[PDB]
Amino acid sequence: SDEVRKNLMDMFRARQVFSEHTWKMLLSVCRSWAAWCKLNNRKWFPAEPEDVRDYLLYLQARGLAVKTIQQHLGQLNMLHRRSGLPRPSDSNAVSLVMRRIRKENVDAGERAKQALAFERTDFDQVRSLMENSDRCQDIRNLAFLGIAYNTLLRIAEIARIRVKDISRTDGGAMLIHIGGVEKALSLGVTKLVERWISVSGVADDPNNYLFCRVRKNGVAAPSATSQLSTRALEGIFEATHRLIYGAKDDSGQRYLAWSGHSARVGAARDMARAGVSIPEIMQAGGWTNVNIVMNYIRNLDSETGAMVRLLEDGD
Amino acid sequence: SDEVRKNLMDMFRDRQAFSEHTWKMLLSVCRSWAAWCKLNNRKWFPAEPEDVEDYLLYLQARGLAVKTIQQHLGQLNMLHRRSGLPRPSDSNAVSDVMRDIRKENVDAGERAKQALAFERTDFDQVRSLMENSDRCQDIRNLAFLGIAYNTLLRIAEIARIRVKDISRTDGGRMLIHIGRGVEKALSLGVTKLVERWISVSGVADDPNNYLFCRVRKNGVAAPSATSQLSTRALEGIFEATHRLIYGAKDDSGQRYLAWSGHSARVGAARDMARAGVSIPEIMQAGGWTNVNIVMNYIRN
DNA sequence: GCCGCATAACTTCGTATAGCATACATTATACGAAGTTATCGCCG
DNA sequence: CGGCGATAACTTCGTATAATGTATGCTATACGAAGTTATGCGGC
Repeated sequence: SDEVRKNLMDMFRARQVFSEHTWKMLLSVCRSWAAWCKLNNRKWFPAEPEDVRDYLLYLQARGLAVKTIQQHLGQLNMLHRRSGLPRPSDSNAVSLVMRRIRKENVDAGERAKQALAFERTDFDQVRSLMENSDRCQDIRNLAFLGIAYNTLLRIAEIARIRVKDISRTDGGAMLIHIGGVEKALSLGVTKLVERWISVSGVADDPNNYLFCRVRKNGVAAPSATSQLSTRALEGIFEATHRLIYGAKDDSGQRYLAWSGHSARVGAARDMARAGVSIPEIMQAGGWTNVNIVMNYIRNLDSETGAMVRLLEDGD
Repeated sequence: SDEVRKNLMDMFRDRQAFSEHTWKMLLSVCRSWAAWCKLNNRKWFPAEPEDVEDYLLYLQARGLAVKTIQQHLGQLNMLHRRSGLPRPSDSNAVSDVMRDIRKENVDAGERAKQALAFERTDFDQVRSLMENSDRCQDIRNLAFLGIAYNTLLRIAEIARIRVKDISRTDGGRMLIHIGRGVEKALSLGVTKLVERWISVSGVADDPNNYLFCRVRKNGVAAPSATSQLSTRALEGIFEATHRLIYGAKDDSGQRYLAWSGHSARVGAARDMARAGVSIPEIMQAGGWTNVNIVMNYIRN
């Protein structure tokens, strides 16, 4: 440990700093390698292409997702470059191994996984159910869900939202500007969020964040700083899935329940089935032209084939 | 030439997989390079970045398309790689020249050219013209075209099609499963057309056998249990019919002076775009991944 | 009115996995041409 | 009379140009889990 700690501090003395995810993951990798390499009683710091290859094949016996391994290799080349060692690990052995394990895993026919959608029908059902709720937590949560299903923001960005951002206007319509884009909230959900705001008294200071901690007492306490409890919001999605359905399946699989994506996905598919003009959608999404969108669209019934009819028809 | 044969067989040593197209084009690039390099009396096998520079300058003096010059560069990289030599031609000079000549070529403002469209209206016209025709080879060609405009594929895909592929159903509708795959449907009038072809020809009694097989100047057809690779001949059909609706080609020698294998697919695509409907599901049925090319079929 | 200590909400960590902009690597097309084939023409 | 001439109807080849694909350097995320706080629920 102290070896990697020291080496990473010596790198940090270059005063380059990664993303926190980046640096985290990097250190994790360094741990993993040094531990396996010591287990094989090989020098942990200086790599060897046959030792790296053996490691890689050990990982393949571990059954890891190829992408992971690839990521490992990337990390290693990164370390070389930024250490000033040969950025590429010796490509013949490395690339031949990569090609082998790539093709061998592709031959499994495995898929890049997709989060389950959250439907508009589910949203309407949970609205009908929770609208009866007197619990301010339930009011807040339904308001949050309505906001999400309108705006489809990044979860961290909806967590970022701060009362100085928010404005509302005729009909009770509400508008929120963020770095710089303003999005509009439709009248009924402006009234719902007003109910939340007024009942909680949360964030009377516009510095303060719209959603704030609520104790088991049922008491909100405002915060002048972000709670960042995105894991808690994910727990909300779990709870609501565990309300419309039971607990998660015992398979230990991912995507066994709704996730912060799932609403985004759902509304995207809803717009696709509505068939509204595509560039409109992409502009509203702030979105690069992306076949991801079409992988959404991919999962839809539209296969009418009318041209056979029109050929037979039209006469 | 035999020197080039020896040289390329030598480098072909350390054999590795290619498409036949890829190996053909590789060998053609090697021909061009070896001829040029011998003309320059330079070492044929080892590269030098100043030699690559001079070669590229010569290719620019020939005014070849920058895409093809780049492709040659690519091929050179390839041969280094697979022979075990350094992939990159020394990048800073190479890249700088690349960029500069790229800019200079884009400064020409040239267009991506597009094949001559074909319409339902054209189909109607040619059908009205040829429906009187007794020649079974004409019935063959027309049946072929009516399928193509129903299905709008690669020419290779339609070539593959085998009588075992084909079935027909209620209303006399006919369905064909193709690729790994998709089943497509044939509209009634062209069903009757293709049935006339099949019944008159007697072709492919075994469903192994292909729907279209050779004709003879005798006015005779010979069935084939094997793919005949008609496709170039099918292009000849497209050209012949173009030379029926019009005279000979212009002497400009340009591409897209007449209908091409694209022409039916692109045509029906624009037809649907003018119908203005079903964008994603029709793109699905044609199998395109979303691309600006689709837009420039649609754009007008 | 203090000790016990709970459920709950929340922080942090681990690791297995998913996004994506770009350069340049792999496959196909469009075309003019040479070369085939076997079948009929038909001399006198 | 049946040869070669000529053909239809076809195939293999060489040229130049595009369409198609992906992996690379950097980012963020899904789900379990231990651990944390805390104050309020329970007793006498």
